[PDB]
Amino acid sequence: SEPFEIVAGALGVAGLFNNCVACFEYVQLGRHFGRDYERCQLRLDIAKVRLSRWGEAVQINDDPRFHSSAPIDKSVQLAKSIVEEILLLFESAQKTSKRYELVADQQDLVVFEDKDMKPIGRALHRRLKDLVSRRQKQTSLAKKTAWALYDGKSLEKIVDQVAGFVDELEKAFPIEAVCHKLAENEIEEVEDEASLTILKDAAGGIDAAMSDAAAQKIDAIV
Amino acid sequence: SEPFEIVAGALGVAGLFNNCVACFEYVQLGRHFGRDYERCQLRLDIAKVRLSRWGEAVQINDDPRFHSSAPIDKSVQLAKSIVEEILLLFESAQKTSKRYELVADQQDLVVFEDKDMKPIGRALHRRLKDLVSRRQKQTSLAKKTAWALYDGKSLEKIVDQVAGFVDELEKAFPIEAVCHKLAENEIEEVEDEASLTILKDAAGGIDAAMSDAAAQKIDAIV
Ligand SMILES: [Cl-]
Ligand SMILES: [Cl-]
Ligand SMILES: [Cl-]
Ligand SMILES: [Cl-]
Repeated sequence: SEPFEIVAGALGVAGLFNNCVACFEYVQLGRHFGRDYERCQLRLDIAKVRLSRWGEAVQINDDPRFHSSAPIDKSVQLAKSIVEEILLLFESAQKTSKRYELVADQQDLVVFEDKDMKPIGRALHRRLKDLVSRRQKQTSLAKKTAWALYDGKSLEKIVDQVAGFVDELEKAFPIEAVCHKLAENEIEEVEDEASLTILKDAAGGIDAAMSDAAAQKIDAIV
Repeated sequence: SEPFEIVAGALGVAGLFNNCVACFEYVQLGRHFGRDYERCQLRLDIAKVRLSRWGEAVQINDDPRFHSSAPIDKSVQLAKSIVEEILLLFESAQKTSKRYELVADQQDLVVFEDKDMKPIGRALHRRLKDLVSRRQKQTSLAKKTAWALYDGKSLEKIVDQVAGFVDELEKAFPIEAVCHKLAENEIEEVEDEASLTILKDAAGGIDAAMSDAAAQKIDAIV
């Protein structure tokens, strides 16, 4: 119910955006994900990075238009609506999850911890988390509470909708080139093909810029 | 907008539900729908009927569990969550519609009126509206404001999710037999094959009870 409270407040785009990004931190994945755990965790991580990349490109913390409750500029009004919609998406996912916990038995309520990931997925996950931590202006934000995604549909919906919403966000601002360069910089630290191939597969359908940067880099060996 | 403010209140399942049903009333469809206008309108109508049928079956206005702000029975808690989620869905739809109006040309913003409907579609639409109007508790609710669906995906989202949520609603309550008898009563005034054919097509995928009730009628005269 926290995302709902945030949307009910008087934040500008920047405050709403920073709450969107922080929403990703304490989502857990149910044991149901099985062997798809790593890719699904990374698709969540990628959706987050995508959001962080836009904020960076648009200089969210330095553009005064993003700091008012009532923006005038159409692009910024669009951005505000989109970022509110992302929060509503997390709110609704938390509701679905709550309905599941109400009816399920203890066996179906087991979740993965970060240590459960394969070593390569684990390492990409750390790299993707740290990358947005650098970008994210430091937390005034109150801590959020942990909750779990228990089925694939729920995760797909977040990851797919966030990605579409960032597409809309990028469309509204003159940041086409900046975002592609940023995607290139994000990936300069991963050298081995194994990690690049896992990244490109998880980025499929949700981050064309990361997918292109990874596909181009795998040729710097093959 | 309004749906968010409704969810932010202190209503019980009954108040929230009645607001869900009232949300359908002032949805407009943009001229984009073309030949598909009639069917898409009826699919919205059917999702509304679907919702009203559950309320009638469960005696939404008479069962006092549906009046508490903090219900105790798990099934009623489930119902409250779903009904809140339907309101959130309408609120996102309105946000998407506002983003469209902010950027669209004047010609892109023309909407159908009910009188633009072809005769058999028109008649079926009056019928479905009349049916839920007499089911619905006399409105003390404040009047909501008109807004438009400008593309098919926005409409499909509402129709598919509401149908899916009424499924979850029906599972939470011992009302299997009741909803079937109710679906039969809805269709026994419409007699012509041409109307039942168009009705059944529109009900496909979203209301199986109505689909069968229309199927037994067309088979009775063929
Ligand atoms: Cl702010
Ligand atoms: Cl502004
Ligand atoms: Cl879930
Ligand atoms: Cl109530």
